Order: sequence, then C-alpha cells, then structure tokens
Amino acid sequence: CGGGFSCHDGETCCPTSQTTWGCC
Repeated sequence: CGGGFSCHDGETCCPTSQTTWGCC
C-alpha cells in the first residue's frame, strides 16, 4: 500500500485505524 506513512520491507499493510491505516 501507499497511504501516507513509511514501513520496513517484509511488513504487511493492515487496517490500524478507521481513517488511517498501518502495518502489521
């Protein structure tokens, strides 16, 4: 995914919030 945050290779994109998302 490519919302509006950064992450490390290997991590998965999952829903963390209602308006914003995050990694797992």
